[PDB]
Amino acid sequence: GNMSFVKETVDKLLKGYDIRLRPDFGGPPVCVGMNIDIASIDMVSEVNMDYTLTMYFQQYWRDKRLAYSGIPLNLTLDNRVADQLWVPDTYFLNDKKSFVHGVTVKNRMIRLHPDGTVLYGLRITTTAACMMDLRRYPLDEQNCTLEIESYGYTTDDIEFYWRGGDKAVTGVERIELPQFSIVEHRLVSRNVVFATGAYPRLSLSFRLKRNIGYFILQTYMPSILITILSWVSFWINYDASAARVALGITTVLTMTTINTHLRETLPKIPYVKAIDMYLMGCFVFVFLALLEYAFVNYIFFSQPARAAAIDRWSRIVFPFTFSLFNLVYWLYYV
Amino acid sequence: GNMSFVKETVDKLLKGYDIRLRPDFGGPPVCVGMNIDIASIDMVSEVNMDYTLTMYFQQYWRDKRLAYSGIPLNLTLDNRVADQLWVPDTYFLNDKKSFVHGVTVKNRMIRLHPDGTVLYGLRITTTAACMMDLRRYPLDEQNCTLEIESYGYTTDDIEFYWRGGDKAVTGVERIELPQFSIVEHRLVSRNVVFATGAYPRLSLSFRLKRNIGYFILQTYMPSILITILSWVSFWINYDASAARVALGITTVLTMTTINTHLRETLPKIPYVKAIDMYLMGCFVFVFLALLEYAFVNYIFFSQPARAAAIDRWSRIVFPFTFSLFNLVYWLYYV
Amino acid sequence: GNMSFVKETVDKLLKGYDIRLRPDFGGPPVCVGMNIDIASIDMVSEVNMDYTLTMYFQQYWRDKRLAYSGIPLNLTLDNRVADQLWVPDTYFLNDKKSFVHGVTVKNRMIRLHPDGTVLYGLRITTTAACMMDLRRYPLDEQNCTLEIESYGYTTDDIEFYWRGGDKAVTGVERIELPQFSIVEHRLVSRNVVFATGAYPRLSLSFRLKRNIGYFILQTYMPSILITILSWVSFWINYDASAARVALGITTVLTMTTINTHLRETLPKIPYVKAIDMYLMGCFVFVFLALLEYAFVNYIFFSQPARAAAIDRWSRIVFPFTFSLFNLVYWLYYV
Amino acid sequence: GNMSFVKETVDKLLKGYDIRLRPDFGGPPVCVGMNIDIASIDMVSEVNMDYTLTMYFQQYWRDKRLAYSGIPLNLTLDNRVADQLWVPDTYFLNDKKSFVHGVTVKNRMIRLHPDGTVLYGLRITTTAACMMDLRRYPLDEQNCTLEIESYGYTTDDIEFYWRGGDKAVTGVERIELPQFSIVEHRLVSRNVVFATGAYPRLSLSFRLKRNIGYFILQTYMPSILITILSWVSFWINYDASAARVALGITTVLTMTTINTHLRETLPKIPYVKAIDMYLMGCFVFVFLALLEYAFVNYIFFSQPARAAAIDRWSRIVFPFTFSLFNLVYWLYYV
Amino acid sequence: GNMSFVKETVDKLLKGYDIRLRPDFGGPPVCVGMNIDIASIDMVSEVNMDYTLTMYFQQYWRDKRLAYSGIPLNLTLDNRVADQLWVPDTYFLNDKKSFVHGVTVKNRMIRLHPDGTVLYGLRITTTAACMMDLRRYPLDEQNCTLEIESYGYTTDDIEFYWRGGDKAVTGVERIELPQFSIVEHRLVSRNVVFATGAYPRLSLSFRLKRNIGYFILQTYMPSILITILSWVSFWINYDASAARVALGITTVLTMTTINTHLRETLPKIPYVKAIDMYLMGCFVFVFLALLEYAFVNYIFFSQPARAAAIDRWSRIVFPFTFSLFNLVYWLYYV
Ligand SMILES: *[C@@H]1O[C@H](CO)[C@@H](O[C@@H]2O[C@H](CO)[C@@H](O[C@@H]3O[C@H](CO[C@H]4O[C@H](CO)[C@@H](O)[C@H](O)[C@@H]4O)[C@@H](O)[C@H](O[C@H]4O[C@H](CO)[C@@H](O)[C@H](O)[C@@H]4O)[C@@H]3O)[C@H](O)[C@H]2NC(C)=O)[C@H](O)[C@H]1NC(C)=O
Ligand SMILES: *[C@@H]1O[C@H](CO)[C@@H](O[C@@H]2O[C@H](CO)[C@@H](O[C@@H]3O[C@H](CO[C@H]4O[C@H](CO)[C@@H](O)[C@H](O)[C@@H]4O)[C@@H](O)[C@H](O[C@H]4O[C@H](CO)[C@@H](O)[C@H](O)[C@@H]4O)[C@@H]3O)[C@H](O)[C@H]2NC(C)=O)[C@H](O)[C@H]1NC(C)=O
Ligand SMILES: *[C@@H]1O[C@H](CO)[C@@H](O[C@@H]2O[C@H](CO)[C@@H](O[C@@H]3O[C@H](CO[C@H]4O[C@H](CO)[C@@H](O)[C@H](O)[C@@H]4O)[C@@H](O)[C@H](O[C@H]4O[C@H](CO)[C@@H](O)[C@H](O)[C@@H]4O)[C@@H]3O)[C@H](O)[C@H]2NC(C)=O)[C@H](O)[C@H]1NC(C)=O
Ligand SMILES: *[C@@H]1O[C@H](CO)[C@@H](O[C@@H]2O[C@H](CO)[C@@H](O[C@@H]3O[C@H](CO[C@H]4O[C@H](CO)[C@@H](O)[C@H](O)[C@@H]4O)[C@@H](O)[C@H](O[C@H]4O[C@H](CO)[C@@H](O)[C@H](O)[C@@H]4O)[C@@H]3O)[C@H](O)[C@H]2NC(C)=O)[C@H](O)[C@H]1NC(C)=O
Ligand SMILES: *[C@@H]1O[C@H](CO)[C@@H](O[C@@H]2O[C@H](CO)[C@@H](O[C@@H]3O[C@H](CO[C@H]4O[C@H](CO)[C@@H](O)[C@H](O)[C@@H]4O)[C@@H](O)[C@H](O[C@H]4O[C@H](CO)[C@@H](O)[C@H](O)[C@@H]4O)[C@@H]3O)[C@H](O)[C@H]2NC(C)=O)[C@H](O)[C@H]1NC(C)=O
Ligand SMILES: *[C@@H]1O[C@H](CO)[C@@H](O)[C@H](O)[C@H]1NC(C)=O
Ligand SMILES: *[C@@H]1O[C@H](CO)[C@@H](O)[C@H](O)[C@H]1NC(C)=O
Ligand SMILES: *[C@@H]1O[C@H](CO)[C@@H](O)[C@H](O)[C@H]1NC(C)=O
Ligand SMILES: *[C@@H]1O[C@H](CO)[C@@H](O)[C@H](O)[C@H]1NC(C)=O
Ligand SMILES: NCCc1c[nH]cn1
Ligand SMILES: [Cl-]
Ligand SMILES: [Cl-]
Ligand SMILES: [Cl-]
Ligand SMILES: [Cl-]
Ligand SMILES: [Cl-]
Repeated sequence: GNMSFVKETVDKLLKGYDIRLRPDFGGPPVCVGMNIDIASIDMVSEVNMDYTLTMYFQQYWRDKRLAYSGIPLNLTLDNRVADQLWVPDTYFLNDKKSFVHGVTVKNRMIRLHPDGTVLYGLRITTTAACMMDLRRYPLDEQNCTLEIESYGYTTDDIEFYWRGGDKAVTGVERIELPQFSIVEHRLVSRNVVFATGAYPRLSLSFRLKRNIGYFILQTYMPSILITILSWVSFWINYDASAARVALGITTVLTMTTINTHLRETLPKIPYVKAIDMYLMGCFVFVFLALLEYAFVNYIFFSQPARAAAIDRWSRIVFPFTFSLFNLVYWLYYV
Repeated sequence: GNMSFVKETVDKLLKGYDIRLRPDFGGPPVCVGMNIDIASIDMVSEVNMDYTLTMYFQQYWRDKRLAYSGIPLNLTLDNRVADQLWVPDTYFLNDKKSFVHGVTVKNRMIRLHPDGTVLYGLRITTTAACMMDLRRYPLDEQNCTLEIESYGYTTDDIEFYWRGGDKAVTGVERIELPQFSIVEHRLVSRNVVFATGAYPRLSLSFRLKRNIGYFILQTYMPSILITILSWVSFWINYDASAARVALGITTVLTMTTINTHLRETLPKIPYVKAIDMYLMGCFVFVFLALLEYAFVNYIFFSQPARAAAIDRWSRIVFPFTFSLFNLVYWLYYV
Repeated sequence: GNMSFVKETVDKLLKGYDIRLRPDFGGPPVCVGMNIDIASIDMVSEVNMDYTLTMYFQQYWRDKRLAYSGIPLNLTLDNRVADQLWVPDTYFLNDKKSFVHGVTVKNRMIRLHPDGTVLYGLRITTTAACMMDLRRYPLDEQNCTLEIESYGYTTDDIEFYWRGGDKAVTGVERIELPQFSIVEHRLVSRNVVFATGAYPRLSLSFRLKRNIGYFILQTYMPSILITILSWVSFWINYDASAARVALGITTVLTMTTINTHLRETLPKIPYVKAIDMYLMGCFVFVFLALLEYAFVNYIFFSQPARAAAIDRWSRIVFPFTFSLFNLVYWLYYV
Repeated sequence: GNMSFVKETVDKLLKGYDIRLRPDFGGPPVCVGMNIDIASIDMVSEVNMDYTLTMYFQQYWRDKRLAYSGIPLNLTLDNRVADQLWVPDTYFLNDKKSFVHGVTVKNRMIRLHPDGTVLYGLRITTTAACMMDLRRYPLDEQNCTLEIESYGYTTDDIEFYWRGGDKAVTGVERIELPQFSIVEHRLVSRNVVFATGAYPRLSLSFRLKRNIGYFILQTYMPSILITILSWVSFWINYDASAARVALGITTVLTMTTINTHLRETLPKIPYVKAIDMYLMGCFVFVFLALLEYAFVNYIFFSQPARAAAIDRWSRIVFPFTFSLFNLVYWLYYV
Repeated sequence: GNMSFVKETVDKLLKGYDIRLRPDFGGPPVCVGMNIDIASIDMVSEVNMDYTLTMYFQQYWRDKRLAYSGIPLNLTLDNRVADQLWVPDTYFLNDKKSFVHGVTVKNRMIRLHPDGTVLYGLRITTTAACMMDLRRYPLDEQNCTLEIESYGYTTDDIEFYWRGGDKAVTGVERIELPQFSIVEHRLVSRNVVFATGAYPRLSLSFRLKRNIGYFILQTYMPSILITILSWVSFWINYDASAARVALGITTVLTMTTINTHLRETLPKIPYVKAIDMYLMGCFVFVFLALLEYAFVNYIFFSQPARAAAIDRWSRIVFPFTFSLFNLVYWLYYV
């Protein structure tokens, strides 16, 4: 109630305070318990091999230099006072661009407790790198991790743990990814040894499964229908050479245009993927259909009966071979 | 009139002032009344699932430490003095990137009143996230919200309300969205409970209806005309096999090119939409027209009368089936 | 000549100076005269509905607290001293992103005069929003404004005027817009009333006329030539069904490809424009040509004379109808 | 050797130093000699009409307030001391975005000399605007300038010169532009008069010649080959109406696709260029070939001899007319 | 254990400390040993001719002014104390945009040792320029270097060396480039002479070999198959003029579309590359096939036997010539 007394207490707490020294400097390591409240996952980029994540990152520790008596209340201070206190050098190992929101003020919270306990909250949007294995794209399953580490202090000076256990990270169920579904999330705590010593490490891992309905409707069905249209030329009478030539070469042209526009629309992934293999298979099928028609046209004059036999064998074989190819493709990747 | 007296009064106000402590610290919560004057909505991005908004955000509260007597005037101070005063830790829950304009100076206003009242104005451009359900795109209706919350202080330390009631937010009628029309806007005040306690919450919601004229003129009419051109082959005499083959396969090629270029131009939305369903329906219709012509050509030699009957039945059926499909599509999504 | 005396004078000027108080605080409003020297207009974006502008913005006012005697010279001070003086809270009403150049130093100039006059110059690159009516695009004429306002001070505390009258803004004739020509520029001074009072307002308006030669050469001529090629099928003998079918459907395909690629290249404007109407007209013309050929082919067997009559009527009508359409289009939009 | 003595000397130099006053304030202007060591030219953008340049910019001047005695050595100080010294208000007239590199520290160098001489070095990446005349693109030759000026000080307070004469700017020969070759570079020194007085001006001009091999291989050869393929129809027998119709209309389609994709790939330049004229000429040639074939087909029945004469005249004329067009094009632009 | 004693020792160390003076100022140069722990290589851009690299950059030196006694421990201080100490002016010669990560705090580490030794660690993401010779693209091998230099201090004031020898740079084996494989990395130490004297220089060079499987599957195979389809017309009977004309011109159209879409997808490299040469060769082959068919069609009437001989010679020659072209191409670039 008396703001002058509270100001005197805070000034006494900050009088002689050395921000350059960690709590219990030269003694036992200071334990920092961390919790994450995930607000959203903005995007998951395959081209950049990363994902954007917005979260409330809260750190919990104890500094006996900040213990105060006579006030039976928790002191929620202005965020600017965080510039006058020691804070852990927590950073994200795999991030590429991170920032703290600063509207209207810096998205930062400092709460002090009578026993010297400090709660330090930040709102962070971080773009964390995620190496994605896109061999099975778009039927792939990815695993993206956020790594939390101390930068300068070793395990002799600081220790990390998930405050609250498996419930340390919340808001995962509220994540709305249009293209992915979060199968599972895991929390890991360990120590990692580098040339400068052992450092604490926390890990938050998500497992994402990609949705396939959009790719099925927009990437596979046109190719299947173009392959069927390529088959259509088999039932066309072989006397109409111009009609069958036009049909085959125009199916080839449609397949080429579809492949090029899909490659333009699909993420710029410079290695072989499942959808690329399927498109190549469809292109090879239409190419073989055109070659078969060419052979039939060439051998028609010498022996029309053999040409008709080849035509009917193509009618009975091409759908069967394509069905076998599709069965192999959809059993290998599923 | 006497600037020395005003300077003395301001120095006395700021002498002993503790920015780390909220007004009435340890007592009743400080009530903050907020008003928004929307200048513009820059863009609404479906790919990024967000919208950019520029506004004048004004906060109104009372700090008895700033009460001054002897000056029967309101003191409009330089914005820099805002760095020497306590301000609410107001932030936007769903924003992704926000900034305060700083040309020529920081777009900030501090006005003091004799009773200790503080008016604090900012000009903020914020990119607020908006989860959009694009199943009915481009006939969709969206609801985008701006959430305002206190970051560190709970409801025991601060309370939010819309100053002016339903007239707290102005400038909505002046918003000029080229692709959307603002059907309605709503103001909500409530409290939200998290693990750290209850926090005040204000919500400003807009309901947007997308315009359809551009999509009708540029996305549906070409598909309808290509479907009609596919129908055209039915009246063409079946003796000209090459002509009908070329017409059908070229209609298929035009449909594929139109679909690919629309997908390139349309926002990168990785799930099924209404326009995708319409394009797939048109593609299926032209595919079925080509298949019907192939069947007629195959059965023409064995029984020309049956081929002619199938041709005339196609003439009478394909427009009817397409009309039924269009009626179902335009009654389901409207 | 004596730098020690000048330093003493400047220190005396800045001794007891209160930056939180405007000149003549509590008295008459301080008049600020503004001049703009436009260096360039970087770009004019229709998609973003804005324009980038680089300028030298100079403010002129009087502060009696800075009046000095004994030095018969104007004091051009280091720009950093601007952080120790009161400056107007001038901002741009319609800007979206503005910055002051800072290489090698902050592009800022402070000049003091013996009578207390202050000249304050900045080099500002501002992206000002401009709502563009693109119904007549690319034959449109736009009007883009830059609005200058005081943020916190009302008309009782500050007044704005164009220093130099109509010659306040210079460098307009030197602006080199590749796609636009500046027809006129205007200067407006007024007062605008908001809920917090009346504020001064300056307005600098440009009228831009878009160049049409690029669009005429690259957007209209291909469509006209494709329409003529569609007409070409009328003179082709109707016995060659395959040739006319191929010509018509390939003209349709070329028109579709041209329209799609123009839409990709043209700015992403989500409403109807003049060029879209012209492209739709050309597409409708080629569609009607193909339909007419189909009708002629259908009725050729029953009555060849009527088919020939329809063919010659098409020959005499289609160019005439297209000429009427072009005349209406080029008289409506010009 | 004695760091305490050096620290005492530096403190004495900075004791009573007024950064707000230029050297020899109120007397003769301070002469600043400038040298540039160009590290690279990152890019030259026609769409943005600018070029990115990284350089070491060194300024040389004399400040008698910094003269020190007793130390027969040059004092290379930490860059942070530059914040405690007067520096020229040097800026780039035509730049759009410039910054000083700040990793690991700010890329800044301060060197003091016993006679008060100051050497001040910065590493600056500046995007300087360059108005490019693209009428002769891609056979164009451009001239891009970097302008250096004092912002606040006139010629009565500061003077600029190129330290070292024509050898002031180095590293030009090491510039590796993939698309341009630096024909020449020039240094200019002058004074420019504005409403606020006369200001010193330095200018560094580069003359760039664009390479043509990529455009010759990828932009002209396909058009020439498509024109030859259009000519091919002349030797095809006129009895095959379908074959010649298909060849002509497909050459037109290929030309349209090539033009559209080149326009997409080429920089977004909204006015007529040489390559656009060449593409239009090729398109007109194929259009005229198709029209000639149509006329031959129309007049074939009435008088086959005249049709054959027109066909052979086309065979002998079209290559000749195209050769004349190419000769005019390659003599006008070379 | 006693934090007050440690604070007293640190204050004594920083009392009288001059950050403007290097260690051993006026004496022997200070030796700085540098180590790099590469975390990742984000991207390698051919269009921008650069590569993004994230690393832990650690500098090791000795400052006798920071030597402390009585504490038999290494002092890991808060990163902010780095603003109160002298640090080397280390910068990257070829970088374009670099930054130090600042979440949650600035990614910076200061460790002091009793003998005055300072370890200074930063986490830096730098976009270093790399001039790439893309004549053999996509079969090219590149060499990208990171150059480390002192900005202001010469070799008389500072010396650089790789601390740990060839093991100074770690984490190279963990680099996961989707499109490149790191063949080798090298460390170089030398001195470079400029007009201002001799400066130390460290160099970290990577040799990258581009993967070819994606280009083989997606860029060469379609062209080869289209060339084979162009050959297909040779076996087609020459009586069907329309069929062969359509096949040849549609193969030309497919080749043009493939080339244009590859150019759109491929990096914007404005000079000749190997893949461009291969595409031009395939286009020339299909063009020659169409020309040969045209010649056969022209000479068929006068002498069918010669036309058949030319057709069979084309059948036996075109695959052979294409095989020779492919052998030359794949032996020249491999
Ligand atoms: C995405 O991919 C990452 C890997 O790249 C996965 O991360 C791994 O997750 C597993 C758990 O699913 C981790 O395994 C566990 O590690 C714990 C930590 O081990 C360290 O610390 C202990 C001391 O506390 C040391 O002894 C040890 O050497 C390590 O230094 C262990 O404590 C766990 O052991 C417990 O469970 C196992 C069974 O799982 C029992 O057998 C044990 O007795 C004990 O009860 C366990 O081994 C693994 O370390 C993680 N790897 C990395 C690199 O972080 C993500 O899980 C994955 N994403 C998803 C969604 O799965
Ligand atoms: C976009 O979508 C959002 C939701 O995602 C919509 O937001 C909802 O808007 C409605 C109003 O249209 C809100 O409903 C109202 O909430 C008020 C607040 O309730 C809180 O506080 C009270 C105490 O003050 C608590 O008791 C309560 O549990 C909550 O914690 C209520 O006060 C309102 O009740 C009043 O009106 C109703 C009728 O509407 C009466 O029955 C009541 O008696 C009373 O008079 C009301 O319930 C809702 O809370 C909002 N949801 C969220 C999540 O914010 C947007 O409206 C939508 N956009 C548009 C344009 O509609
Ligand atoms: C782009 O579009 C904008 C509008 O969106 C145009 O801006 C308008 O420009 C016109 C001038 O061309 C302005 O009209 C003038 O306004 C002056 C200011 O009026 C205010 O202040 C006075 C007191 O000084 C008040 O009485 C008044 O109510 C306003 O608050 C007037 O002083 C002018 O009047 C003078 O000229 C008129 C004739 O034009 C005479 O009849 C009068 O007697 C008097 O001599 C005049 O009315 C208009 O205000 C501007 N509008 C806005 C919103 O700024 C741009 O011009 C346009 N771009 C281009 C290139 O034209
Ligand atoms: C890209 O384009 C720019 C222009 O947009 C070119 O810049 C011009 O470069 C020429 C030189 O090639 C400049 O001409 C020279 O200007 C000097 C400066 O003149 C100013 O200062 C003097 C006093 O010192 C005043 O008298 C004068 O009025 C100016 O204010 C002159 O000193 C030069 O004169 C000398 O050479 C000429 C012959 O060239 C002799 O006749 C004279 O007697 C004397 O010896 C000369 O006139 C020109 O000023 C530049 N223009 C601008 C706007 O900067 C770039 O050169 C071009 N890029 C390339 C690569 O060429
Ligand atoms: C990418 O491309 C760059 C060049 O652009 C390559 O960098 C070169 O790497 C080679 C090593 O592979 C360097 O050659 C070595 O330079 C050392 C430094 O020389 C300087 O300093 C010495 C004094 O210490 C001076 O005498 C000398 O004049 C230089 O100023 C030498 O010490 C090395 O010599 C040793 O090895 C050679 C054999 O290699 C022996 O003959 C010598 O006796 C001695 O033992 C050696 O010459 C070269 O300097 C680098 N060039 C540049 C510009 O940095 C990268 O290697 C390449 N990338 C990859 C992966 O290879
Ligand atoms: C509030 O605390 C101050 C500082 O200790 C003290 O001087 C003052 O008397 C207190 N107020 C009351 C009402 O006791
Ligand atoms: C310059 O001014 C200072 C301060 O007033 C004074 O002490 C000094 O004597 C003056 N110099 C001369 C030459 O008068
Ligand atoms: C170094 O300079 C300081 C300051 O002048 C002085 O006190 C000290 O004695 C000098 N050192 C020596 C060895 O003379
Ligand atoms: C810790 O160091 C301080 C400062 O030297 C000293 O006053 C204090 O007595 C020390 N503590 C102990 C337990 O000796
Ligand atoms: N122009 C004063 C600030 C403002 C405008 N609208 C609302 N607030
Ligand atoms: Cl932000
Ligand atoms: Cl801004
Ligand atoms: Cl800048
Ligand atoms: Cl940088
Ligand atoms: Cl970062």
